Amino acid sequence: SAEQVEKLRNKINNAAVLVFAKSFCPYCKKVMERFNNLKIPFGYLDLDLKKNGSDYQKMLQEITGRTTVPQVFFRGEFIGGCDDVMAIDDDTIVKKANEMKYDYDMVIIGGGSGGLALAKESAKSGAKVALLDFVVPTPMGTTWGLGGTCVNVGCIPKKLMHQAALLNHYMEDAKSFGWDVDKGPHDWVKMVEGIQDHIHALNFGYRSSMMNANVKYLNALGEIVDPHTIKTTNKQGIVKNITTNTIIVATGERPRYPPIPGAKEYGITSDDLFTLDHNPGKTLCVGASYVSLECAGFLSSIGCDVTVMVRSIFLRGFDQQMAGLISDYIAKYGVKFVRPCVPTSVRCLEEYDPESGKLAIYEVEGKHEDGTPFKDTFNTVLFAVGRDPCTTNIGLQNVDVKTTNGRVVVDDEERTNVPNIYAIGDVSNAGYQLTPLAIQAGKNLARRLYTADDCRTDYTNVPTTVFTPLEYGCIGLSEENAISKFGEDNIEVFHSYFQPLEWTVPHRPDNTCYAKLIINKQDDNRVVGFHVFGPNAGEVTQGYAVAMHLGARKEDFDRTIGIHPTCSETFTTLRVTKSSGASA
Ligand SMILES: Cc1cc2nc3c(=O)[nH]c(=O)nc-3n(C[C@H](O)[C@H](O)[C@H](O)COP(=O)(O)OP(=O)(O)OC[C@H]3O[C@@H](n4cnc5c(N)ncnc54)[C@H](O)[C@@H]3O)c2cc1C
Ligand SMILES: [Au+]
Repeated sequence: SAEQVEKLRNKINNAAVLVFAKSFCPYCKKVMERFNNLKIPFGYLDLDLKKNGSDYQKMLQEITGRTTVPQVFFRGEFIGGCDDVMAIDDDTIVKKANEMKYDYDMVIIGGGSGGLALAKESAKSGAKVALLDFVVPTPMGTTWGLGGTCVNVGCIPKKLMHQAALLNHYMEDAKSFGWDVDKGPHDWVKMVEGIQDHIHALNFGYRSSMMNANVKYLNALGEIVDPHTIKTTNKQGIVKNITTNTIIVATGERPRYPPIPGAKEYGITSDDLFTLDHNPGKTLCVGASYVSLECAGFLSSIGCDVTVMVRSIFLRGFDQQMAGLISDYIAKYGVKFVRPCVPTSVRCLEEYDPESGKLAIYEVEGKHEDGTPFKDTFNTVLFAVGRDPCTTNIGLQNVDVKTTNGRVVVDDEERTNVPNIYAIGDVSNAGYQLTPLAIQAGKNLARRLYTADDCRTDYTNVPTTVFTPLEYGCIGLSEENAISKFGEDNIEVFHSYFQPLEWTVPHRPDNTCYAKLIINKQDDNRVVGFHVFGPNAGEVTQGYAVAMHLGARKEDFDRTIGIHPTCSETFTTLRVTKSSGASA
């Protein structure tokens, strides 16, 4: 109440056409059917499916002065109950439900994972919405279609290359299983065509979706001029201001290059790798982030001579034991590491020649800490250091939207310091930079803006997985972080090394695959961390995220019967602790 009433007023006004409803109520039917008949796009909320739905009933009477539902609004103007909507003509209602002020209800800057999702979901609940997306090309020249980082230049192409890499070992395994296989060379270009086919079908599918939902896809660069107007600047060079009630920033990030001679003019990044014409050849990856080690990982298994140059430690921010095991493995099966090193120069000794099939060579220099010098020669330098949020150049200075470390600061409804400017997915200072989280952020905001719902998105207990040659999934805290957060005295860690059955016949190292649970003994042996290293870590791990949201404890895993034979059953049977010292 009081504070709550005003929160609902604010949603009603900033919505479009909006019907408060109930399942078992007859009249709400009538109104909605009429709105469908006149192509009037709206967005309902069934108070019956809420359980704080009572508050709403009473809150709405504060606002409108009417007792029952249905209760209709046209962008903040109360239109009335059922008998009120019917007294307005077939022509003049359609007119009334379009009175706008602004060109759009929502303009979305960026058509990535989050933008696209926010966009489709808001149009479903009646908003007139514009989606800006423009891919500023890479220093090298590269560009892609609609869909964002994941679709074009991340998750999708990344996991496909990985699968190509995983098959390499699967074929070596198949001889143990009785198959006579020789297997031949790997043609890089044939892979990249079928990858780039799939990305093109997704480019198309997303463009199609926006079109079928009445989202105006504008292929142009957005920039804020003030809280209700953005400046669009298109492929040609044109300019064109458009107005809007709500602005959503959703511009993602881009690869960071370090500040050294040759970085931009001779290196490449993830943006370029997935669309490369030729074999990358003898390749060097600079950085120990997830992008670097995944890329390194699948290039090596594809045949390439990979070297990874690490500044200090691997996967800063992930559990350092597990990072250890990721690197160790990667290293056992071919990836050469150079550590600690940062590169200092990139210089071009030779040219690439399509006339007539033969790769460029670059001399890279580095300081080997103490330091001896580093100097070696590669065909590809791949910078996989970090990624920078896309917040310079969008006019954030004009509205003074607050930032930190470059990320747009936001509250728990994804809103900035200026109350009609929201930000979602990677640019925000909420959460891990992941696609499903960009998506859900946006799906839920759509429902708050244009159905007046209170559903917020939960940024705790987020699962993640790194697709290294052997995969690492994790939820919750690292061991170090749980330790330092809850105290050494209050955490027990359960662990076990094990072997998938699928590896016993092919004689691949035993006790490499590994599982640990982090336990906060003080809070009823709550699971506060989950870590798995092995094949299909992503699958193994997804389901335990739900159990964690429901507050799983150790006894909750042990009462669960396992599935056999599976890698994931090991979590139902864990006994050895780290404090015991017993071998795992
Ligand atoms: C190599 C790699 C692998 C990854 N793998 C995974 C994975 O396996 N799983 C996972 O969950 N996540 C993964 N991620 C993260 C995931 O890709 C991102 O979390 C997700 O793409 C973010 O979506 P977004 O909508 O916030 O940003 P983006 O998808 O990047 O959306 C931003 C879009 O806006 C455009 N844009 C920027 N500025 C403007 C402007 N001013 N006007 C108009 N348009 C603009 C950009 O060109 C881009 O198309 C990976 C990322 C990388 C780099
Ligand atoms: Au396993």
